[PDB]
Amino acid sequence: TIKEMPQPKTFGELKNLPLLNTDKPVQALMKIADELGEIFKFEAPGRVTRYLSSQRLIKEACDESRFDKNLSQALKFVRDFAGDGLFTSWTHEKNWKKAHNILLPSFSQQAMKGYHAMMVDIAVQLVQKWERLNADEHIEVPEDMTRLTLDTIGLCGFNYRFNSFYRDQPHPFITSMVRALDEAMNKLQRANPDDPAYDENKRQFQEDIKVMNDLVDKIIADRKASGEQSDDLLTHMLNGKDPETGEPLDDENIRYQIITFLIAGHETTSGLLSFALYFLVKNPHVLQKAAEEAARVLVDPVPSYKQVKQLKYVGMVLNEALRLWPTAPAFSLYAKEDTVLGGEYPLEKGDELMVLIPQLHRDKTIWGDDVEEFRPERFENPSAIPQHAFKPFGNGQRACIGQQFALHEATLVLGMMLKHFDFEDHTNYELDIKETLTLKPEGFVVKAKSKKIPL
Ligand code: HEM
Ligand SMILES: CC(C)C1=CC2=CC[C@@H]3[C@](C)(CCC[C@@]3(C)C(=O)N[C@@H](Cc3c[nH]c4ccccc34)C(=O)O)[C@H]2CC1
Ligand SMILES: [Mg+2]
Repeated sequence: TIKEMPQPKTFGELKNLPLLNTDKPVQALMKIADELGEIFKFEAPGRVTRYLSSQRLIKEACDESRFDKNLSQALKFVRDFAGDGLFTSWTHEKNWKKAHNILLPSFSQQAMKGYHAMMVDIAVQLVQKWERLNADEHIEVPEDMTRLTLDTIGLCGFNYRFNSFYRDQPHPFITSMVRALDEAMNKLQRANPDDPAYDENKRQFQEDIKVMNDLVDKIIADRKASGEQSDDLLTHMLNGKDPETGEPLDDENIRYQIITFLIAGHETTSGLLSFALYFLVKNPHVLQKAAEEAARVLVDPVPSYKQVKQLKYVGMVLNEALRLWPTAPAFSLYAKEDTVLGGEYPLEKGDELMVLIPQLHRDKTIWGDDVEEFRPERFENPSAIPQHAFKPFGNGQRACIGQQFALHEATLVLGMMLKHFDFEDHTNYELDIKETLTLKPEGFVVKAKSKKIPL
C-alpha cells in the first residue's frame, strides 16, 4: 500500500526550513527521526528531501542501480575550493571515474604498508608531546587529534610537513582551509548572503582559496621539476594513468585531490579518535581490555604494519565509536529513475534522499535494545550484520576512498596511546557534540599518566 510520508512541524511559507536554523542540526534531525520514524519529508522554499533512518529503507537507498550520489548543498559550497576532486564531483563527470581508477590502488589495504612509516612519524610526535607534559597539565583531545591527522595526511599526501606540534597558530594553509570550511558550512544557515556584512567573508574566502591553491600548485610544480619519487599520493598521481581513458590527471585536478584529502580526512579521522577516547574513559572495563591488547601486540618501540593489523579489539572500539557518532553523519542520493522505496513510498526520477547515519546506527531491529551502550564486542561476528546496517564510510563506488587510511591511522594512534599512557577523565567531562563539517566532543580533555615505556 502507498503510504503518506510523515513531516515535522512547519513555519508557514518557510515550511520546515527553520528546523535547521540551529547549532546542532544532525542532533535535531535525530530527535525528529525518534518522533516520526524511519522516513520523513523535509520541505523548504524551492526544495524537498527525505531523511532515512532504518536499515530496511537504507538498504534500498544503497542500490546503485536505483540511486546515485547527490551533491548536498554542503558539498556544493565545499566544491568552490575542492573543485572536481573525488568528494565533490558527480559520478557522471569524467574526472570522477578517471581519479577513482587512478587512486583506488593507492588507497588499498596493501598500499597502507607504504604510508605506515610516515604515519608512525606523526604518531611518535603526539606520544612525545604527551610524555613531555608536566604533572599540572592536561590534553585537549580533539585539538591534538586534529594536529595529528592534518600532519599525517600532509606527509602521506604530498610529503609536506605542516609541523602542527611546533605551533599555537597552525600553518597558514591549515588556517585558510579551516576558515574556508567554516565559511562553506556557515552559508547553509545564511538567509541574506549578499548583505554587506558578508563582504569581508567573501574577500577572506577568495584569499583562503588562493592560499590553498598557491601552496599546492607550487608543491606539484616543485615535484615535477625535481623528478623526485616519494612514498606519497602526489608521486602516485604524477605517475598514474587511468586504464579506461588512458589519460593521467591534469595538474589542476591533482591539486583538487590534495585539498580534498585534507578536507575529507582531517576532521572525520580526528573526530573518530576523539570519540573513541571519550568512550574508553567513560567505560573503564573496555579501556582495560583495549590497553591489554595494545601491551600484548605492540612489543617493539616502533609499531609495524603487521602489529597494527593484530589490534583487533582496538579496531572493534573504533567501529563502535563510528556506530554511535559517525563523524561524516549524512550523505545524499538521488533517484536515477521513478521507483518505489520499501514497497510504500513512490519516488520520481531526481527525487533526493538523505541517509541519517547516526539514526541508522541506532536501528534496534539490527543492534538490539542496548543501542546507546558502547559495546565493541557487538563487532565480533560481522558476517551476522545484515546488508547496509553500518555505513560510516558511505556507499558503493562513492564510498570513502580513505577508509583503509583512516582506520590504519586511527588503529595505530589509539594503540600507541593505550600502550604508553593511563588516562583520567579528570573533569568528569559532559559530552557536548559540536557540529561543523563534522561531529566532535567539544572541550573533551583528559590527563595522561605515562607508563614510562621508551620509544
Ligand atoms: C585520511 C582520511 C580520509 C580521506 C583521505 C578520505 C577521502 C575521501 C574521499 C576522496 C571521498 C570521496 C570518494 C569518492 O566519491 O570517489 C570520501 C567519501 C566519504 N568519506 Fe572519507 N576520507 C577519509 C576519512 C573519513 C572518515 C574517518 C570518515 C567517517 C568516519 C569518512 C567518511 C566518508 C563518507 C561518508 C564519504 C561519502 C560521502 C558522500 O556520499 O557524499 N571519511 N572520503
Ligand atoms: C561537506 C560534507 C562533509 C557535509 C555533508 C553534510 C550533509 C548533510 C548536512 C550536513 C550534516 C550539515 C547539516 C545539514 C545536513 C544534515 C543537511 O541535510 N543538509 C542538506 C539540506 C540543507 C540544509 N540546509 C540547506 C540549505 C540550502 C540547501 C539545502 C540545505 C544539504 O546540505 O543539502 C553536512 C555536513 C557537511
Ligand atoms: Mg549557540
